[PDB]
Amino acid sequence: VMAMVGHILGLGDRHCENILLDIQTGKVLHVDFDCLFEKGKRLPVPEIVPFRLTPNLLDALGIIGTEGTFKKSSEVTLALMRKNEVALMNVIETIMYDRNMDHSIQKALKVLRNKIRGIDPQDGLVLSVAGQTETLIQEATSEDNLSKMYIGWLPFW
Amino acid sequence: RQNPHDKNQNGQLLKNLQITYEEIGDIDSLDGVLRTFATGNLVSKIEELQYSENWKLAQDCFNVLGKFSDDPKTTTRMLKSMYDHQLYSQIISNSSFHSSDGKISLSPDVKEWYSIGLEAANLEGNVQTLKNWVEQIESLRNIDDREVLLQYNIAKALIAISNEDPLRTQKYIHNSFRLIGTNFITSSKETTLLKKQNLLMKLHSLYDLSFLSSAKDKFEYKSNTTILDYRMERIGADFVPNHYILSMRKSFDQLKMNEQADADLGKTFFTLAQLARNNARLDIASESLMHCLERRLPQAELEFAEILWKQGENDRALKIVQEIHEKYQENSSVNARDRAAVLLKFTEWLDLSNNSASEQIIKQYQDIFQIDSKWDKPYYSIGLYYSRLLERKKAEGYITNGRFEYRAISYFLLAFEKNTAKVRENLPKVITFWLDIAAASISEARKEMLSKATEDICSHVEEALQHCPTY
Amino acid sequence: RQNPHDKNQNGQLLKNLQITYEEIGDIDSLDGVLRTFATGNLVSKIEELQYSENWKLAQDCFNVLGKFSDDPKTTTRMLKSMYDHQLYSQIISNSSFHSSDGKISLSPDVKEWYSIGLEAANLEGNVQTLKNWVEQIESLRNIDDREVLLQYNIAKALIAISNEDPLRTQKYIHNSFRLIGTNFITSSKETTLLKKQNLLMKLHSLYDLSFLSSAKDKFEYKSNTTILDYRMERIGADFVPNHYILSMRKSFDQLKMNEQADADLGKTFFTLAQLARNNARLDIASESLMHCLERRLPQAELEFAEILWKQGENDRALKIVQEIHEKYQENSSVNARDRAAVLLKFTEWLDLSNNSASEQIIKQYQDIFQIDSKWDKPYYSIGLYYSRLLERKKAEGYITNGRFEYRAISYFLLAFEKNTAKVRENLPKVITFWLDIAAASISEARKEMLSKATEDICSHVEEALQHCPTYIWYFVLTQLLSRLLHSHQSSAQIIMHILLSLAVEYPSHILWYITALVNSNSSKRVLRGKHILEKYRQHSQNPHDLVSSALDLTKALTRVCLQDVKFKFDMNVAPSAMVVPVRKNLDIISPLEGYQPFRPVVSIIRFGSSYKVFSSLKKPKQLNIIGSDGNIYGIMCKKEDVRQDNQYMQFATTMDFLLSKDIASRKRSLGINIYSVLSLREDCGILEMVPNVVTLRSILSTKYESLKIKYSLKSLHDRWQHTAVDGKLEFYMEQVDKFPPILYQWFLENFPDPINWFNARNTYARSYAVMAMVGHILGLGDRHCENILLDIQTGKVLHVDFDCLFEKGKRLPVPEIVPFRLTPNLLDALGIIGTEGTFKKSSEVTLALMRKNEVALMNVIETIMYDRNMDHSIQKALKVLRNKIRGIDPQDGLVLSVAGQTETLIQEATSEDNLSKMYIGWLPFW
Ligand SMILES: Nc1ncnc2c1ncn2[C@@H]1O[C@H](COP(=O)(O)OP(=O)(O)NP(=O)(O)O)[C@@H](O)[C@H]1O
Ligand SMILES: Nc1ncnc2c1ncn2[C@@H]1O[C@H](COP(=O)(O)OP(=O)(O)NP(=O)(O)O)[C@@H](O)[C@H]1O
Repeated sequence: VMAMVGHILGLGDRHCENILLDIQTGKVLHVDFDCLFEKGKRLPVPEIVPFRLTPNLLDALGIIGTEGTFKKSSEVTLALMRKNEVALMNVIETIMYDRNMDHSIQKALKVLRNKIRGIDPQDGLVLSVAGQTETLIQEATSEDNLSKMYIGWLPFW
Repeated sequence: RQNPHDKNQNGQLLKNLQITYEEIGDIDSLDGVLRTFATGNLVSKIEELQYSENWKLAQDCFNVLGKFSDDPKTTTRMLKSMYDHQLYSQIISNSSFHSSDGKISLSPDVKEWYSIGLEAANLEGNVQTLKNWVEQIESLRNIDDREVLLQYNIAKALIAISNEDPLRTQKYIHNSFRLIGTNFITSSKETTLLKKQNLLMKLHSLYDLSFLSSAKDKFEYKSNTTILDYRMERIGADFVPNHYILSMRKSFDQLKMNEQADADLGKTFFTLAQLARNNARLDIASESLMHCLERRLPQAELEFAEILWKQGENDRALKIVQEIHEKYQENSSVNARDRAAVLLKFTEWLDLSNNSASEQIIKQYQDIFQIDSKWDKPYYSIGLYYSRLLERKKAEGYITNGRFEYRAISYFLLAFEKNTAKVRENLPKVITFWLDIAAASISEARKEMLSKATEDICSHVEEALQHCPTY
Repeated sequence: RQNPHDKNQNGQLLKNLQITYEEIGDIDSLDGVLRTFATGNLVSKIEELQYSENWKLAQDCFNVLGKFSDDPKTTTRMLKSMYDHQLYSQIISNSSFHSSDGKISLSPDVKEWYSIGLEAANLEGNVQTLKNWVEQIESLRNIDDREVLLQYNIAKALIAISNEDPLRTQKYIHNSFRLIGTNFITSSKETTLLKKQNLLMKLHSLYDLSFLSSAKDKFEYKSNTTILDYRMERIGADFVPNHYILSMRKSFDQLKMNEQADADLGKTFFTLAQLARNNARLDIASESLMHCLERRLPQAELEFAEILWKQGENDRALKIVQEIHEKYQENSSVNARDRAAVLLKFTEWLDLSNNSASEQIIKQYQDIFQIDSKWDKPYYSIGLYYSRLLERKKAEGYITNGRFEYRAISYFLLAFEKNTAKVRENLPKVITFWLDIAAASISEARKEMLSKATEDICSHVEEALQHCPTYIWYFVLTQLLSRLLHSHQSSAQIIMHILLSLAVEYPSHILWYITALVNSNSSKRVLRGKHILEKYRQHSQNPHDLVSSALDLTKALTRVCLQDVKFKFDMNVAPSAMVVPVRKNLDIISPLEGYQPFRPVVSIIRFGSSYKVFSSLKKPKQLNIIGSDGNIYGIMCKKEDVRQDNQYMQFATTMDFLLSKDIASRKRSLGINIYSVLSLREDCGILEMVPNVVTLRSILSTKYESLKIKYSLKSLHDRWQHTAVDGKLEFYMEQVDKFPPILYQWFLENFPDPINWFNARNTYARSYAVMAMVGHILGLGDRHCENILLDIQTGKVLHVDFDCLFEKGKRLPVPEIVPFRLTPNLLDALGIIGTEGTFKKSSEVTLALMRKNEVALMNVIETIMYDRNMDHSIQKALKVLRNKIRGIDPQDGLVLSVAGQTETLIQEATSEDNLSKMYIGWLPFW
């Protein structure tokens, strides 16, 4: 849930000190959030990211790799987030406010809102649940993207 | 981990792994297993859409599979998969037991056909089919399955109260209590009670059947149904036990042909249509909602119109709420709640149809203003309407300072005072372009489109703030 | 018309009007009637989704309605509505007749329960249920209904051949012949045979049952099934008779438990699953397709996978075709057809899943290259794959010259040679970025990414051209006419080479083209016309010199540009070999071989000497011409650079063949009225003149003055133009309330016979609706009232002008923001239901067709863009147009795109404020 909501926010730069894991019950969270809206791509050491996923998570998730309750959580998460995203749009209006950022603009926030709605990379036919789930999964499992980023984000960790 | 990956010994430790995930109850762990290299037969590979949101193609595939009624496996999974997404009228009308005689005497190893059918016959019941079919299934010499005897005794309690004998009804209800207490119950440490739901669901329904089987008069009856509404409060919103308990209630008060039983019947038809709309499988919403449509419930008409509006059918949704509301200006039929609600839903269908814009809904919108002032989710829904309208007006150019957003802020801060549902999502809906017109005040001195409007809407925020809750 | 509108006497003349529309058979006229103020009961209002594409909710509503089995009306409509979308297994398994005994003895007034059930029991049959149930229904004392005796006797023939007695089978088949010949048959003059289909469908099935009931052995049997495949050729693609006939075949060869009957069974299960996939109701495709899945048909597995891929289920579609193909590398199972097809479908599912891109499909793609070379719709499908890929690569930046598009062109011109399916849509797929890399060659000298690649791919085009069929090149010939500029010179040499091919072979169809070729005033066309004339007369076939006669016709038609007055000149060129510029020169037949890809030659014989010029301030000298058969066809001159009208004509003349390919449009006999137009010189071109040229402006001026509607004739523009936006709607309402709804008073005078009137009203609504929304899809605008064209033969409508496109009313002065052209005075003449009818259904089917293959339509409208006509309509503006064609709303999602977009166009045209907010030169009520 936190993993795809981060890339929905356009988070990036998920260095491996940012996974947080309790040994009580294994609940995961990203905590950092100190960089957003394309701070790996148009920033040096170009870090075009699907989102953070470690291939060594996949055996530990089970025999079925990542193809499971991961995927169902992704389905229900997207089905919830595309029910009331205009309230989420009202929340992320507060984000924009770029004392942090250079030229992330209001129209860039509308482009973000288009991404939140389901506007594909210049494409239609938006299934937005199984299709977008398969989009995130089979873009994170793309090993060329796993190789084409900096090994400060060493992906197998 | 430690094996040859492509190997012969994998398949048995796939199939017992998926039957222990049937034990584990995580249906999506089952789904990942059936989709991760469990690809033997095509009739083994079509059990995944079964739980991947497309059960209809799976179900009519299984009912054309098992239609020859000889194979054990395909026919058992036919009835079970047909059960598992609530085609219960089709279960009971299925002539795998109905024939020129009754069902199969000396119930074979596929007695789970019966054990999955009697429960559907319970939760959608009549007199004659329950009667002749459980009196067919009594003709067994032995009854070795626990579940067939369970559902048998709850059915014989139902025919006992068809014959109107509540002490014998409680006799069989307590027999069913004995069956579950002696034969069904597993322990703690092993079960997140999802797996217990098949037991506690049926027992909740059974006790709810029981004490108002042991009812006397209508005062007791309405009291029993009021605390059944408390049961429907404490159930949460889990669809299958929701459906099961109130459909069992429905079966009982259509068994009982009493007239307040018929009023309770109609309203419970209405409410299971409501939860079926809420969980978006609105064929069962239609097939339930009919029995209160034909008994003259115009709110049930309106929410038949909303399932039609939901699915694909903007047109007659508009048209039937058009004829119903613009016919309903007779005696009160409460104007502030019922007529306000149906005209509200009419107005936002004109929103999401987007053909007969503002002024046509402005007139009936001020009609809503007249007929209701105590109920504000009208005001939140027209607030999101004006959200859409201000976005459309700004979508062509940066032209601001319309009276529509001013009135939007005005009723919206009025709506803040009343129910507090969308407030904690939509305080930006006032303050964002409130501070944008403050930025227009610092921006441009044409642009004396702000000043007096700014003072008036700030006075609106003031009268919101002296009356508002703090939190 | 003449009544109180809100009145008590309306309702009976609503309900008998809808039962006579049950007689009329126009189901969508029925739909418009049930949706236009027929709103009595809710159980009366839920018979509209019945035919509005959502029959499932209607059907289970009716089966919970009629489930108590006592009411006549609800239960009869339960079984009938349950029948009318083919839930026939549920009809036969329905226990309204099945019980602890059989059905109801002494079959009551609701015997139509039986009469709708026996036919379903026929077309899905067994032994025992047919047997015991028709032997229940024999126990009637009398059998008064005709249809129950019909279906009874065909069922008793079926049980007779279950008992295997073919002479008694033919006895009952001939009895059924006697029943229809004596009791069913109505006449001519009254029926477009849609209404006869319920008879001729059953009799076709009955005879097909009959003569192979009268079969002897397997040789006779396979012969009978082969000519049944001929019957399945001549049936067309109408779903309900398709389904009925081959399901009856299915019922018979599952009756017959013979083993070749079982092979025929399995393949007919497969084929009705195929047509059920084709008509997109794939629950019946599953419930049929099962019986050949369990009998080990892997092609049936693959197309089970394709119904799952179609609906919502990308995942196991990928997975089961994965396991099936990557298991199937055993004994042959033919590699070039079956394995090639399943791996092809695998590859384009990896396309439309878009997760495991090129290299993974590149390997099995070259496997496809290895295992098949004789079957090229692989190559067309990977051509559209690379269309998607080049668009994706260009979508980030203008980086060109990849090997992928080079190979795409290479196999694609190889694919041209073989089957010719997508060629006539997708010749732009080679030539567009072929001429774009020619433009890169003239653009930039880094950019030596073109040169050797340009030579190699031009050699590919050369080896395409020496082997190619000649006739396929003409389908882009105007853009081939739109090729003039240098800096390649070998594309110029090869386009003159294809001019030589298309001139030597088929010289007749290119006469006007090779003469309009060199006709300009900035004539750089001298080289490209005179040199191709030299080379064609160098080629050996020049018996006759009609070239100079065609130049004389051209110089006459440009001499008559100014012969003003406010004709009997030179002739005798006719008769010649000059084939007529009517579309009965250039229409292309569907491929049904040997065959000929054109019409027969319609030359010229006579020349009209009388002038019939109008007074339209430029005065086109339009002629009346006698053809080769002898018939008169009006042939017009035209001025002011008529090239874009030929462009829109070419878009329309691919659109109409797409309408023919649609088995839902021309199922309802859709299509457009159309003419011919060519450009000859600048400000000089040719036109066809339609039979009954008339317009709403002229003939409604005559009709309003036949009612003597006297009005402010040419001062309404003054008293509206001086009027501001406040009184614009006021004066508009003043006008349109002075002017009455009339046009039915003109239609009834056009057509005495209401046969002609009502079929012309259907033709009117459809032929107006299709052209009407396709115009605003093109962004047409400025539809002045001289542009409606209406034949008095059959009421077919067409817009003809097309001289202005892409926002020429809004960003042009007198701002004319338009929904599209619709006259409110059309709405009464369309019927009682206003515009809410077969108009709307034509709109639905038109949009459903146009958003199936719009990328080919995008290839066509690429030729449009080319703004010598327009100022800044740009390539990105063409992409915005393509977004509009896809369904991109005004900055909105949730695109239903058929009922929603139909309602969008309808309820934007009916917006009276838009009707007032435009210039009364476009006076809307006319
Ligand atoms: N809010 C938090 N809750 C829990 N753990 C946290 C939190 N913030 C940081 N941590 C943990 O603290 C660890 C030590 O790093 P920390 O000092 O917090 O930031 P950091 O190492 O300085 N990142 P950087 O600034 O790039 O060097 C991280 O690996 C996190 O796991
Ligand atoms: N290709 C055509 N086929 C049939 N009828 C046509 C065709 N072109 C024009 N007409 C008809 O000819 C009538 C007379 O007008 P026409 O001279 O053709 O153009 P026009 O009146 O000059 N338009 P404009 O240039 O704005 O004045 C029109 O009302 C059309 O109905």
